[PDB]
Amino acid sequence: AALKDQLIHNLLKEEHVPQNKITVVGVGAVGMACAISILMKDLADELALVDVMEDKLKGEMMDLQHGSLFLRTPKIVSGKDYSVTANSKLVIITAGARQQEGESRLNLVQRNVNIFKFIIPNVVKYSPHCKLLVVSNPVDILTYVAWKISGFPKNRVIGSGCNLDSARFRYLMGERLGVHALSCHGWILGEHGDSSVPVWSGMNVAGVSLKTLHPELGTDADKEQWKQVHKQVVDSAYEVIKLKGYTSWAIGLSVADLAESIMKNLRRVHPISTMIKGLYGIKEDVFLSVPCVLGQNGISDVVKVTLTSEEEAHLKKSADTLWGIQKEL
Amino acid sequence: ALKDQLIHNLLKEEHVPQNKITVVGVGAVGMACAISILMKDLADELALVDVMEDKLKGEMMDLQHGSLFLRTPKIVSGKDYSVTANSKLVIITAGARVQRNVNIFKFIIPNVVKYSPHCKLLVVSNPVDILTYVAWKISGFPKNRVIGSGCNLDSARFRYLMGERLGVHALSCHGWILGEHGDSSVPVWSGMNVAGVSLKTLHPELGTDADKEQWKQVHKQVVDSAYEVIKLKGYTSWAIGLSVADLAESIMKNLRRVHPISTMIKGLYGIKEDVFLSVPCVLGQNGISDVVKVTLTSEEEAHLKKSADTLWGIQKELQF
Amino acid sequence: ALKDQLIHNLLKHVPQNKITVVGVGAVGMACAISILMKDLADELALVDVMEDKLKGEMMDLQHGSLFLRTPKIVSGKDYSVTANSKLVIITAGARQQEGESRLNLVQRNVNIFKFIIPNVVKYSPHCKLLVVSNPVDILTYVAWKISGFPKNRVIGSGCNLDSARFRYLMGERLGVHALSCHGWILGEHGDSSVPVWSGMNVAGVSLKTLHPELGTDADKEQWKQVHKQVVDSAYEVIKLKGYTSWAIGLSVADLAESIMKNLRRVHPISTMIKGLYGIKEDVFLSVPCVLGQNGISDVVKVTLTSEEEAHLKKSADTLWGIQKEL
Amino acid sequence: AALKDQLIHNLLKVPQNKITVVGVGAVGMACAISILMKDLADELALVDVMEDKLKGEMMDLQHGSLFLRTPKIVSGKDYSVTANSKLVIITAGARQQEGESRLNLVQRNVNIFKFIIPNVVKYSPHCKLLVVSNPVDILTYVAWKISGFPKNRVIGSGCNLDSARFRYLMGERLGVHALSCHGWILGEHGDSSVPVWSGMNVAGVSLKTLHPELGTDADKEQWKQVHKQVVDSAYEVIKLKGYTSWAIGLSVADLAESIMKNLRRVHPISTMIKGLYGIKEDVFLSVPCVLGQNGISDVVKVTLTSEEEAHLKKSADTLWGIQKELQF
Ligand SMILES: NC(=O)C1=CN([C@@H]2O[C@H](COP(=O)(O)OP(=O)(O)OC[C@H]3O[C@@H](n4cnc5c(N)ncnc54)[C@H](O)[C@@H]3O)[C@@H](O)[C@H]2O)CC=C1
Ligand SMILES: NC(=O)C1=CN([C@@H]2O[C@H](COP(=O)(O)OP(=O)(O)OC[C@H]3O[C@@H](n4cnc5c(N)ncnc54)[C@H](O)[C@@H]3O)[C@@H](O)[C@H]2O)CC=C1
Ligand SMILES: NC(=O)C1=CN([C@@H]2O[C@H](COP(=O)(O)OP(=O)(O)OC[C@H]3O[C@@H](n4cnc5c(N)ncnc54)[C@H](O)[C@@H]3O)[C@@H](O)[C@H]2O)CC=C1
Ligand SMILES: NC(=O)C1=CN([C@@H]2O[C@H](COP(=O)(O)OP(=O)(O)OC[C@H]3O[C@@H](n4cnc5c(N)ncnc54)[C@H](O)[C@@H]3O)[C@@H](O)[C@H]2O)CC=C1
Repeated sequence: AALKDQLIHNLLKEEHVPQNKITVVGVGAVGMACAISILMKDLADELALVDVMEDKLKGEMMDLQHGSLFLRTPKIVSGKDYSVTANSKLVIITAGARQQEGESRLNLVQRNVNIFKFIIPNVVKYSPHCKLLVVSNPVDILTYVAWKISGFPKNRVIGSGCNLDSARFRYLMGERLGVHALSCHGWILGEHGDSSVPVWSGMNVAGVSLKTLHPELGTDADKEQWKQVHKQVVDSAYEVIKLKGYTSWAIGLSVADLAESIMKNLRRVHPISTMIKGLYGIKEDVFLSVPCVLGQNGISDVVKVTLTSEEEAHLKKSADTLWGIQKEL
Repeated sequence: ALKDQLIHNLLKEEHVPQNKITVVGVGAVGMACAISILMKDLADELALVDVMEDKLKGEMMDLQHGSLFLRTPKIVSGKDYSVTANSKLVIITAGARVQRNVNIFKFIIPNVVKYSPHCKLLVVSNPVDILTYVAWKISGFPKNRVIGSGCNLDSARFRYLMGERLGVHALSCHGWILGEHGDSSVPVWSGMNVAGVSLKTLHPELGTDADKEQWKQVHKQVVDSAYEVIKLKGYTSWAIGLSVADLAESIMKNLRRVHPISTMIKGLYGIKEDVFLSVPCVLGQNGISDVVKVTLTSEEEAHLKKSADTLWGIQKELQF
Repeated sequence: ALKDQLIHNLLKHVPQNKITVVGVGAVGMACAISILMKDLADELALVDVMEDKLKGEMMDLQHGSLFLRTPKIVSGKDYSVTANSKLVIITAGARQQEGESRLNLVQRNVNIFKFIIPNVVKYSPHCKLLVVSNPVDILTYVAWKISGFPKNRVIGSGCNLDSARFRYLMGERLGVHALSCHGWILGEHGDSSVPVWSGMNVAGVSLKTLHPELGTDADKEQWKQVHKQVVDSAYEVIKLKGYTSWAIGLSVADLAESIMKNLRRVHPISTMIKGLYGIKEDVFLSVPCVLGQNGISDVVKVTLTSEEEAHLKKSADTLWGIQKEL
Repeated sequence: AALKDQLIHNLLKVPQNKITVVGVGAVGMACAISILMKDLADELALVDVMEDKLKGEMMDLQHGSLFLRTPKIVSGKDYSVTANSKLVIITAGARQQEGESRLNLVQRNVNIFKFIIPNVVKYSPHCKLLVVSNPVDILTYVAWKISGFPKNRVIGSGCNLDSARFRYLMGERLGVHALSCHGWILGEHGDSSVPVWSGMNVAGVSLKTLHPELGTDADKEQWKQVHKQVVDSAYEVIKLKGYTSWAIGLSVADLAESIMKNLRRVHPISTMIKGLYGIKEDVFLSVPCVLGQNGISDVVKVTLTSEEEAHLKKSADTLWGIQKELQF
């Protein structure tokens, strides 16, 4: 008989019920950066990949499968049909058009809204209890779209948002100050995009307020021009796009950070995109980034940041920008 | 200045990296190696080198933007190999995708060796066995410090495929692909086992044409795998990145694990020429310190001699 | 109230990857710290009868929360804290005095299991039960009979540790890491364990092929003394520090990892072997088992020499002799 | 030939990331297991005066080698096993109160450090020295004076665990993970430590701005009792289980990670603070310190109230007072 039966006595007929399954929609540059970061952080016991082109999809799956010896995720699967995503805890959406050199994320909206009308109903059919983590751009507006299409409560529809902007800001802050980004605390809120809002009043190392030490922090009168650090954050993706054509590694690591807080129910605070109506002075159904408590139920809580009136005004302008696109959909 | 208002410096520090790694070539393979090494915390400094200077700065910046999520505090890049100085390990992934990559290595290797005279050289560029030889000749390093990624990946693929057929994890499926990376590689059917159970003793037709289960086709699938993935997505990157990081881990942590990697094998296995082939090698902080002597069948042994002769035939035609 | 000034609550907790440890002694806490540092659980629950020591171990772990990724640690003498565990690890009971056989602990620990196990089942009726308490093979059988669980879900830590010890000693003799030295110790976790000399190999190279007298009394290199060292290891360490903890901690966390991540790795662990290897009784002992999210789904059929086979049926005989009395 | 030579052809005839733990008690072995499970070392050495216990602990760890990525674990009462360590962690000594000030009791652990520290220096002269034994601020000073090391290479664990406990307690009250709560306990380890109310925050939101009574007796939420609770937590755990081990071991492994990976994270740890914060004596107090491969290279200058400043100055004076009476 077969070698497998010569070698192995089967004791147990098992139907596969996945316990810690994550799906990545889209095996482009971002989706595969998300995939490898999730795999190398041991967050899922099953990873499912979905996309619309079957060759690319099978190719990426096999390339990951070939490294199984080096991973601790035993089941990696893929298909064009969303049945392969069934019963995911977390579904990460990365499908969509990306920026050309110099193009605004907001110029992607018509193309990717239409894509979400195809994707989101399919996701929700097969993982009705999942958390949705939207990465595709413009991420704030597409989290809104995923919310309206899915019918999920707002705690379960999350945009990757400014987790990455805040990481970029902290890295640049640490380079100037000579400490690790981990030890530099500062928050970028609002749109993941040109209208993001640096919260100068909250920046600190070891609880020492930087704006107290350096009162011109964040103003145009500042001899050190710390405002150009936030400008570098705004410009960073256009700079990397100009240089290598796209961005991938940093967002993949940022998404895997968020995925860890969800899958392990850490209730860590992250600046991510959520439905902010009734807070921070905002009256419309806009999604933008504020500090959110993130765990196994998604966003359970929002932190109420004490913005200066000018920081509050920048945040309102960010909301108004997003609502100006949102109202046309 | 905010820095001085906030921080009182108590010590003048010279940057002397203690666990530095360099990756040469930031293509699909090099960046897969880079992200794997970063996510395994194997270096305190990562250096990147390429000739495409825009691509190089963009890749470096993209990794840097993820520092908050990593525990590698310094990531640097440049076309000038001064950025690679004092690396413990230098990984070569540059090149087309033989004579084209020899000509490249003629510029790369002397630059690497100038700035990190004591490093281990890990060659991934293809054809990996021939270019490890080239790197060895050009560097002047002793053979323990020149390593080809070789059949480490081939063996991982083999173990994945064996596991999917047997219903167990690749980790629990043991099997060795030796010799040349790619077409002429050698599946050592006699060593294949789960839990120390010899699959060839259990299933005597293992590895033969008369095998009703066609296990020989699993080797063909390993041989063919890079071509099938290239046909489907255009190149391979993730599996090789992870296997290079596995090697890097054994080197950086002095683990003395056994891997099937490409080493200068003259004087062993009946081989009489200066060729690099994969055999099981003990890998640690001095590179390859010891070679395991596998008991090969008479024509497993003949097949491995054929690879030697094949590789030697190409090496004789090299200009450098 | 500061919390409400700081935090707008949006949303009114079922743990998804919970692990319980019963017995927060030397072994239990080694298992706990090892599982915590491997990020295998989203909730860890601890149970003991000594309520003060229980609360103190819990608090000491909790104080390290900043450095961990397991956000909830709970404890109590009441087993309600353990509800909805995927995995429950039994490390409670009497341990060996210097020179004492593990089999001598059986009467005391059967008694203890009679209260423990029904309370575990009560709160986590679908968990996998990983028994560590000694004698581990007989107590896995006991846990199975008391719990009513199917055999796939009652696991004894068994010879995972013996084989790890064996591979460390082999690697030290061969100059390579334990990971690259392969070798299986089967049967009783104790004096009657069985080294499978025919499977010991590096890179698929059988040592017995180079050295057919390996492991036998005719071996000038005395490789049989390596197995003796494995047999004696627990006794030597008890004599030296009074107990063993760290290695079994790590071995249990290895097993936990295969279970919690559904790895289907093969481990030498204690299972109901009736009708394999020629055995006709309800004995538990270690053979190579495929370990995943449903526990033990498959057993590898190892081909033993006649002597290895005889030694395993003697190990089997030595057990059961005790089981039948209970 | 021998089996090994039949199997393996030797082709080729100094550890790079070695760590030593001195004292294999409750604290020392928690440090060891945490450091092993974080893959920070290529070699781990253990030293104690109890030779049986030492061999037993070493063997127990070795038996777990298969499950680790640290390939060499060594032990001995002779310090030759510690040679070439990057980091040496001192956990040896009598168990004593965090703030212990009584001279007879202090001097007992000073005497132990007189035997340990020169032997540590003998074999790892370039190491960083990490002192955990109590009283930690005084014994870090003693280790510095006996070792002859520059101050950047002598580190007291100080208030590093205190601040982690404080962040745990903050998170339990606020419903977030300790990682997302920020707060700093500084100064002299023990009853005299200084909770810096001004820096406590979540997401950069100052709790003291939202709750101006934070840290006063009139505060109806009694946040000042959270500091008392930190200061008393070790004693409460001792009362319950007889000693403490797991949290300190984790916090020491976190420091070691910063050192071994050259991370330059900021930790509240005890450093030779003369010349800063108005302090004029050779004392060790916890301040936010940048910790990397060369130890403590930089300190954050925290803006303190006049009273917080006075507290630190008085800690300096009383530590210096004790130190003057020590014999070594
Ligand atoms: N911080 C953030 O939120 C960032 C989000 N990014 C966005 O991520 C998305 C994907 O970027 P990349 O992966 O680099 O792009 P890519 O070109 O590499 O891949 C596009 C992906 O969308 C998938 N897709 C599915 N359906 C369609 C469709 N009808 N048309 C086009 N594509 C489809 C496509 O098959 C492919 O998987 C873009 O919207 C980017 O703007 C880019 C980087 C970071
Ligand atoms: N198992 C193995 O050994 C494998 C080896 N592989 C080989 O890896 C190599 C690279 O593959 P890819 O990454 O996909 O190719 P790629 O085209 O993505 O990247 C090649 C990189 O080399 C760079 N390069 C070229 N010349 C120089 C130079 N003189 N100095 C520095 N950099 C230079 C080039 O700019 C480019 O960024 C090829 O030889 C592949 O065949 C492919 C995958 C597996
Ligand atoms: N490889 C293996 O299988 C290993 C098995 N070991 C066994 O592990 C068990 C415990 O060893 P140690 O931790 O060192 O002993 P320990 O004395 O340190 O702890 C035992 C713990 O069990 C607790 N306990 C006793 N009765 C109950 C009860 N009814 N309910 C809950 N808890 C209870 C007891 O209070 C104590 O905290 C012994 O049976 C050992 O023989 C020791 C090491 C290896
Ligand atoms: N938060 C902190 O900073 C903590 C510091 N702690 C202190 O850490 C120290 C040790 O505590 P425990 O581990 O619980 O005590 P322990 O009694 O369990 O271990 C102390 C060890 O030091 C060893 N020892 C004594 N003298 C020497 C010597 N000359 N050379 C080598 N070894 C020696 C002793 O043999 C013993 O193995 C005490 O000073 C404690 O008060 C306790 C816990 C936390």
